[PDB]
Amino acid sequence: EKRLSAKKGLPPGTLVYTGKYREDFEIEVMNYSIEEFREFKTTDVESVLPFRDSSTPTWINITGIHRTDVVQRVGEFFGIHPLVLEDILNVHQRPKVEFFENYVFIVLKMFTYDKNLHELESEQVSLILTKNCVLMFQEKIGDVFDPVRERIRYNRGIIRKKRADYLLYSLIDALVDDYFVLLEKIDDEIDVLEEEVLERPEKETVQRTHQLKRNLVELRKTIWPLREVLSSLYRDVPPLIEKETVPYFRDVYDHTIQIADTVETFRDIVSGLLDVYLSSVSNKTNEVMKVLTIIATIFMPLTFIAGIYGMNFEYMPELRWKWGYPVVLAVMGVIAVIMVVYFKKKKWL
Amino acid sequence: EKRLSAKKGLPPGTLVYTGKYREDFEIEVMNYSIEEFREFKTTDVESVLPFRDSSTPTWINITGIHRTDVVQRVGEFFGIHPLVLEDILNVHQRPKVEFFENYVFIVLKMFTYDKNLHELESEQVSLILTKNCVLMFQEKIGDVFDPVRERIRYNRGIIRKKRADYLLYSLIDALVDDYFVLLEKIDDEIDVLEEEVLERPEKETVQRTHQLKRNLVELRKTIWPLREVLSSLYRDVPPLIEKETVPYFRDVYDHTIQIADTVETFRDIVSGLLDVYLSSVSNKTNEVMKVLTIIATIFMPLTFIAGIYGMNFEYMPELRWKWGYPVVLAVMGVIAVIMVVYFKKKKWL
Amino acid sequence: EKRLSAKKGLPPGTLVYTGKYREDFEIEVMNYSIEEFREFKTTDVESVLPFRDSSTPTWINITGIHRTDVVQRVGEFFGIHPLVLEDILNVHQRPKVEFFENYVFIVLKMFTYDKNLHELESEQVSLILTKNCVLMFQEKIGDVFDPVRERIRYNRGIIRKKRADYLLYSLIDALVDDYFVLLEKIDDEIDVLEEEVLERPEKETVQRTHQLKRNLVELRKTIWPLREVLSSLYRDVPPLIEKETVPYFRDVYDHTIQIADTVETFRDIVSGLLDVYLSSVSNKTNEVMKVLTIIATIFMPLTFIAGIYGMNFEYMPELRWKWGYPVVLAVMGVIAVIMVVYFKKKKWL
Amino acid sequence: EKRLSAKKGLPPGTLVYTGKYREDFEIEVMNYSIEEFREFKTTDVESVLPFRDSSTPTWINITGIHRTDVVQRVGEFFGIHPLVLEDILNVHQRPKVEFFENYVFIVLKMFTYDKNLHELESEQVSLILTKNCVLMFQEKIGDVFDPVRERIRYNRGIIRKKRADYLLYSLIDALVDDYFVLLEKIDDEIDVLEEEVLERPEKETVQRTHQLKRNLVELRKTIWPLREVLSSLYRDVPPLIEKETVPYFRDVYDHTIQIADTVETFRDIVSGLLDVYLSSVSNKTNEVMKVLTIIATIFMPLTFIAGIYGMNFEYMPELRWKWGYPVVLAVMGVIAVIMVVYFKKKKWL
Amino acid sequence: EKRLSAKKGLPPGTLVYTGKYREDFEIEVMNYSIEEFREFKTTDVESVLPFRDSSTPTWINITGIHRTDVVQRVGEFFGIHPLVLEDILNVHQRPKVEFFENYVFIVLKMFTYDKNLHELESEQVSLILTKNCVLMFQEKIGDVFDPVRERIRYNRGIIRKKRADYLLYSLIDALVDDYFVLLEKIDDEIDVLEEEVLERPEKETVQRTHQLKRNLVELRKTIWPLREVLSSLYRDVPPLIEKETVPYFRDVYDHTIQIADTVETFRDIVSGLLDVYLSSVSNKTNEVMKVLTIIATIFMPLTFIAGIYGMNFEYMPELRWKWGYPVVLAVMGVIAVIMVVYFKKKKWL
Ligand SMILES: [Mg+2]
Ligand SMILES: [Mg+2]
Ligand SMILES: [Mg+2]
Ligand SMILES: [Mg+2]
Ligand SMILES: [Mg+2]
Ligand SMILES: [Mg+2]
Ligand SMILES: [Mg+2]
Ligand SMILES: [Mg+2]
Ligand SMILES: [Mg+2]
Ligand SMILES: [Mg+2]
Ligand SMILES: [Mg+2]
Ligand SMILES: [Mg+2]
Ligand SMILES: [Mg+2]
Repeated sequence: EKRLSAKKGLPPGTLVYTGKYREDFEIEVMNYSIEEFREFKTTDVESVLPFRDSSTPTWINITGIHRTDVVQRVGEFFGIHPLVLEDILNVHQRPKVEFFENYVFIVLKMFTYDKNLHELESEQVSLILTKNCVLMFQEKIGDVFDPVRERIRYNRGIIRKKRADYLLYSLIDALVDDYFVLLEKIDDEIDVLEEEVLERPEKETVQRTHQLKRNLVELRKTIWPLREVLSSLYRDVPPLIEKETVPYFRDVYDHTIQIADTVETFRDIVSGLLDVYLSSVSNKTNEVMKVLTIIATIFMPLTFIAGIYGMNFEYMPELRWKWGYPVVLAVMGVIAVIMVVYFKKKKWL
Repeated sequence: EKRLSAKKGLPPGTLVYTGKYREDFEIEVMNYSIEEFREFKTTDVESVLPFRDSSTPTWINITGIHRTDVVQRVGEFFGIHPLVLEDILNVHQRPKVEFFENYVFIVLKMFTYDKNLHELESEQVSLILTKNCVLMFQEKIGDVFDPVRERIRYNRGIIRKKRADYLLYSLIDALVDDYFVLLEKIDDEIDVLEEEVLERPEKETVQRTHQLKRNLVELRKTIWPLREVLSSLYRDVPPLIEKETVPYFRDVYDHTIQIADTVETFRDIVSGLLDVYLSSVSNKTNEVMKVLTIIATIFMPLTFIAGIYGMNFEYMPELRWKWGYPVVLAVMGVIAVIMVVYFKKKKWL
Repeated sequence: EKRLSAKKGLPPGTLVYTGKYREDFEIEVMNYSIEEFREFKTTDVESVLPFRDSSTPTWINITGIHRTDVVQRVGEFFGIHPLVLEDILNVHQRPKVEFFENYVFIVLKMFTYDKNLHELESEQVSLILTKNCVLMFQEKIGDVFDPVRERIRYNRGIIRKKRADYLLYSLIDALVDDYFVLLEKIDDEIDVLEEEVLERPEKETVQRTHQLKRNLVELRKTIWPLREVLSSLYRDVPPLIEKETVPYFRDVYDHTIQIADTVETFRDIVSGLLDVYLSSVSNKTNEVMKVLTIIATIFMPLTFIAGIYGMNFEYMPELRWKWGYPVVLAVMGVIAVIMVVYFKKKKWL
Repeated sequence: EKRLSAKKGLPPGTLVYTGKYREDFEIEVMNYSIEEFREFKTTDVESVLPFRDSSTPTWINITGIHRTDVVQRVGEFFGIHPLVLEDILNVHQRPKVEFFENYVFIVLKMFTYDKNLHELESEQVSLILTKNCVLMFQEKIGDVFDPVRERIRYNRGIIRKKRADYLLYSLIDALVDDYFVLLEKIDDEIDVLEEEVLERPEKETVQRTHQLKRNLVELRKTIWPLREVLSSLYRDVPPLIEKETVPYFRDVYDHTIQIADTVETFRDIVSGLLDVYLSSVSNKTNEVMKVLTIIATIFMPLTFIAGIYGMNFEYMPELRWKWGYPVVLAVMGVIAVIMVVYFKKKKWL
Repeated sequence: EKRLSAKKGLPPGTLVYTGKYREDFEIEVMNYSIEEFREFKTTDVESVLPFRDSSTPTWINITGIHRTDVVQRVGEFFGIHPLVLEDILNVHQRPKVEFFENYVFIVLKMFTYDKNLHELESEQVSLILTKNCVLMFQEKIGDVFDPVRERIRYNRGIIRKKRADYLLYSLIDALVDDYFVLLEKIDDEIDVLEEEVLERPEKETVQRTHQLKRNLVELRKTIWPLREVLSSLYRDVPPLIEKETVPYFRDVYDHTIQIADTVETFRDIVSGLLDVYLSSVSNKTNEVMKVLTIIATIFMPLTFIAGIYGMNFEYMPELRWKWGYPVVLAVMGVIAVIMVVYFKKKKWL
């Protein structure tokens, strides 16, 4: 509900945060070299500026992108094009890669699937690589870049050795890796839903299926173009070093394909999943139909026979018929049996 | 209904307005430069002519395109090809871009979705960029170019600084932006329809679904080729300046993709939406089936038992059977219970 | 039925008319220049021959192509390849364009949809452009080229000025224009069928849908490759003048795309149209189910109660129970009400 | 059933016939020139060898390809690659074209649809064109190359004039032509099945549909890649003469497209054909539902009324009510009528 | 269940076995030349090292890839890139081909379908070709490379003559051949399932269909990209000899296409297979509906007639009507007959 993407009647240079989360704000900077390590959390937009010309690869984090003054001030000092800055403040946008002679701009989307409930939230994560610096813009607190920090903080891996271009890889690779966790959560919900559809189905089950299907399509709407997002990098990378950045992006490019294939795999399953429900229900009804019919067929005629001898008349042959009462109960028994014999037959005649 | 696109048995140079709205007519001209601003509304076709050679970027609006004399007179003075003029008067046509050495011709479509009713009207908007002049042809009064006027009128943005080629961007960008508003209106109708399908469904609901689906397909029929319309510009723009016009068209080209993706996203949802209805109805019927059966199964046999003792005979063992009347009422109670015990079982047997 | 396309066990040079209409035969020739106009109807195959070297653009019509002797004699004198002549006499063939150094061969298909009945007939129209001459081969009398004749006969348009290559455009454009008329006829049938499916559905409705769907697919089978047919011309035209023929073919090429899009638009509608019928029927059945159940549930138990006091016994407490007859009628009233109160509930439980 | 394609755990040079027909064996050779004609049937593999260097175009037929000794001996003397020979003995393989400097290898599939039964048999036909010689390998006796023989035997057509490369055309064209006969047989079965689905449907009808659909898909599995098979030839033909072989292959290449389009046309029809059956059945059930309900609604209440006066009591107001017996029969008549008046209403309420 | 692919928060150089089988470990080496043959089974990682520079083509087998120490030690000595080694230990990955100047890395997947149960296990098989050496990494004991060993062990075929590059072919060809065996197993299950759906359907049948469909999609998820896997080799092979390796890969490349076509063929069948079940069930219900209705229609009115004469009144015309009891039994007979005459009619009215 709500969250309407409009920004209508506005010039392209307009800077407006269209997101849900304008609650909190934070800036974090992690500068590093093979020798040293440093990091701090400030709300000052001025302190992060002189790091632009820093030779050492610097990782800049900006949370609470709702602050337009910060975005503009940062973009102006880095010479970032207004439209690029505008795309950042627009939380409703398809992930992409826009190459520039000065920098590289990339839009990405984080995801979080709720437990004991069916909902998929999405926080847009934009990043910019220029010189030795890498920006990162988010909405709320929390990310998947925590182990990236640790590997830098604890000097764990080659991430300390190589530059910010390889850091860019690590940041992307960390996010792409998170999608696998998301898929497994969704894959569980499918298996749970599959069971509910196959056996013991009930009300609201159809609703859950529609929820899953709709959420699954929206998921592909993000992941599917994300393939081209990484496909663009793998075959271009003009400022990035070919000797290092290229073969690593390849593995990430391999991941997003497997992820996209995994998503499309689910859509095919969920699509035919609803028909499975419909097939089961009709089968249940068909079973119930058999039950109702074999009853009404072995009583209604026998009920009618009782109604015959139930109706009073001036002339009744039963008084002249010895042992009529038992044989009437007996002849109905034969009728009851032969119908059952007539039943257990070959249906679909 | 009606609005049949025929114009059969006519030479290609024929100028005929095939639209619904021939009611009113208006011409508006907005000339501007970084120094000054001017605009007026006249019905004279002669007054707008000398603006052709105006160095300042001039925005020409022509409403009520039903007037063929105006279209021809304008096209002749601008040296516009007859077929191009013919395409304008044809309101039933797929949006496109036809490049020429003198000018650039673009067909576009406005939309308006009705509230408390399901209908999608479409007004074709054609425009031509030549020299420093930009034409715009419409059917009826009203447009999405009002903020474009204001930004020029109030000197708000870079639109005053740059030329008509950037104005072309602003005009297109203003229209493309309107589609987002249209989608949100439709997205609401889906959510409303989804609820009606999922819970408390009734008559005419299916009709609304068919209305939405049909209107949604027609929507894609316009938006889908509009992608190529802007894709053509982004990779060509021969007369337009590359230093400015190109990177701005890119953002618009990014918008139409997201819009087209948003539309196709809906089609997948609406497609399986009808099966959700069918799945629910069969489930309801299956529920009703269970109700009817468990009733007829616990009465018809007991009804038959009553018919037995209801039928009169010469020999009745009930008179020789002490307390037969209560035990008959009692033995039927056991039958009633064990069936319910037989019920609440595992269905789909 | 019938109309089997076989011609099996035959050499490629075989000339056999495989069409339904061998009834009548006619040859018409319309030669013209910017100065003069001439036309006549003869059955002589010799009189049309010397027009081959005529400098003036000549339009040759040959109706009743069943005459193999005429086709061969014409093809031989024009140096037309046997296979091309063979393709002409084959009425069952997909429309195409085969370029040659001497001429250009094009297969096209006319259509006529019947009113008050569902059927689509198709007459193959082949044409050949060589030098200043343009051939046209048909099956039966009647065509859409009547206004083409009039525009030439009355000197109406530029068709008199330009050559046979532009006449080729006019001939094609006249035929492509006819498809719009066909679509509108079909579009009406859809709207009529949609109404019948949405409201007041009955028997044979499904048959009409299957008829429409099947006829619609066959329609696309012709129109869809016809796109490439005109796409081939627009990007090649080796003998045709680029200064004139090319930009006009473009408009026709734009038409066939809109037509093909219009057809595919219908297929998507007709596809889900059948499910709408199925959805409505099940809803009707579900409604009928509710009616039947709420009846059997408020009578069968009350019927059983009557059967209790209907059954005769030696001991009846009713004689010792004052006002039993009214209170039995009263207690059943409560049962009848509470079930209705139990009804009007939330279904799909 | 059976016919399992395995040949597992075998080197690529293994020569094993995997077909069903190893019953009979035959070799036929038809050598010809514009002057003379000769043919004979021998079982000798040695007699066919010296024809390799024959200047005259020679047509070699080998039936009963189960004989591995013949295949190897022929392949060795012609210098044919082992894998090519292996592909021949493999009857389960997708049709293709493998170009070589010495020869051209083509896999093709014959078909035969049974009457009064639903089954599609397929015999793989492989052929090799080298020098002036053309090989042809089959499984069983019988083919579509009989008129090809006759046209050569009777010197009927240009097939006698041109070389084996044109003979290759004739052989292929003869086979491609056979598919049209196959389609017409299948097209009849569809029309017959359509009628059975539309009107008077019964048991086993669904089975026939599943048989047709499955057989239709397998048909496309052969014809669809056969398009590329001929598409490969039309755009390559390195050893074949361009002045003759190319334009003739074009017509065949046009045929296979029309055939493939005809097949895909059927799949779309057969797909929605099953839903037509389902739509009809539900409509029948809905009709039966109406019948059952309008009965139970006009009797069960009236039956209950009879049960009221059927139940015996100490106090009966009927004895004090004059003409009660007729008016009870009368008041039930009103109830019976008003329900029918209540019926014939607007359903789907 | 389980087998979650995560490895989150880890540097790219991390070596972790993500497979199910860490149970057993084995290394086997088969070195060979046209003169000699040798093989042995050791657990020593050092003994396999000096074979790297061996001129003779050497086949190295490593089972139980869970041992990370072996993988790293082998990769380091061969100069294998860490990411390549990482991909090996990742059992959840899409098959691919990554070319390098030193070697060629290929991921492949073995399969085993269970009998009397529906499940598809998959063991990833990775291999590396460098110099004259070919590595092969597996999870558990058992493979399809047994006949490959035998053909080498018994000097059976050309596999002994040619080098490891041709051995690479044999290894791949042996695996690709196994898929045919897998398909035949699945094809049987389809035919068995088809029968169960067409005739004598029951509970759990739908579940089996959903199992087959889901397993079939996952099967394509592996085989479909495997086409491009071999398509990459066939058109590149930089270190492999063109004179031998290329034409053999072609046959394998032809196999994987036929396999992929065979899989997609099944998906189309299985898709419409569920609707066949739904169509049959509704037909059964429709049959049961007819049975129930024709009963309730020929008794309920006759039951009501009995209730009339069953109801007691002060005035009964039956005593004044001679032979009323028989004629009541007679008039009901007429009603019973005419309804049956009314039945056996044209349904779907
Ligand atoms: Mg904007
Ligand atoms: Mg990897
Ligand atoms: Mg026109
Ligand atoms: Mg933007
Ligand atoms: Mg022919
Ligand atoms: Mg036009
Ligand atoms: Mg082999
Ligand atoms: Mg032909
Ligand atoms: Mg990693
Ligand atoms: Mg092979
Ligand atoms: Mg369906
Ligand atoms: Mg009674
Ligand atoms: Mg009684």
